[PDB]
Amino acid sequence: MKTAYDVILAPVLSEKAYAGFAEGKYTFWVHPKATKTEIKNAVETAFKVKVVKVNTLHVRGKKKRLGRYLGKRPDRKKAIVQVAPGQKIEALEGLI
Repeated sequence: MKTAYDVILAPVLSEKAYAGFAEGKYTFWVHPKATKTEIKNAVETAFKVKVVKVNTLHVRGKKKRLGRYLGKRPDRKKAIVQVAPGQKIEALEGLI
């Protein structure tokens, strides 16, 4: 199932995200490969919503290092999915 699997795994709840969801945009944690359009299908299968715009960017651990060698900027990607008007993914809306 190439849905929320490899592509968009779990949602990210944060000020820049919660106050962002405000418009319907949803940032997600996803593998460094889920083609932009692929992310559209990942949430469309689980969130069963309508993706009207998906913007993803590479995300690295906060200090991308944590003390001495103990992680180092890994390879993580974030995905912001927006849905048309009238829609609203409840996966992050009730995740507060």
